[PDB]
Amino acid sequence: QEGQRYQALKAHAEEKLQLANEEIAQVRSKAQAEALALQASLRKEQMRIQSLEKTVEQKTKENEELTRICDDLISKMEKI
Amino acid sequence: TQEGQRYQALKAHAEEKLQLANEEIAQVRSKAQAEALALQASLRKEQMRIQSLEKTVEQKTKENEELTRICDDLISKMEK
Repeated sequence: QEGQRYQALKAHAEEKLQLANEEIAQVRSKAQAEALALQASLRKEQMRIQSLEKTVEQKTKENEELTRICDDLISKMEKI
Repeated sequence: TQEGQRYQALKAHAEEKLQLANEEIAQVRSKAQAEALALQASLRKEQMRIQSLEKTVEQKTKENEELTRICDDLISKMEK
């Protein structure tokens, strides 16, 4: 019959489709996972960036303050 | 035959469904890898700027170290 051909093929077509849907789920999942991982690593790096920038601002402040204090000391020693 | 028309329409439905599934898979992998490599580019950028900032931090740490040192010297001379 044509019934025969069509069914015998129907089994296999069905298998291929279910396989395809499993892989759809796989790839959706994996994609979200990578998105999360990468966004996290990223904003953590940005966090270290702003941290280091502030450590720099503060190092700078520390050296104008050191200069202020020792130059004040020196100025006062000169008026003795 | 018309039974052939029916089986043609049926099979067309099965393989169009399959086509759409594989298209979904393709789309997801495409989008995912695209965004992934953009984000990894960004990560790269940030890690190298981090390295630079670390350099500046060490540099200023040393400078302040020196200023502090010689100030402490002047002081210690003026103590006794």
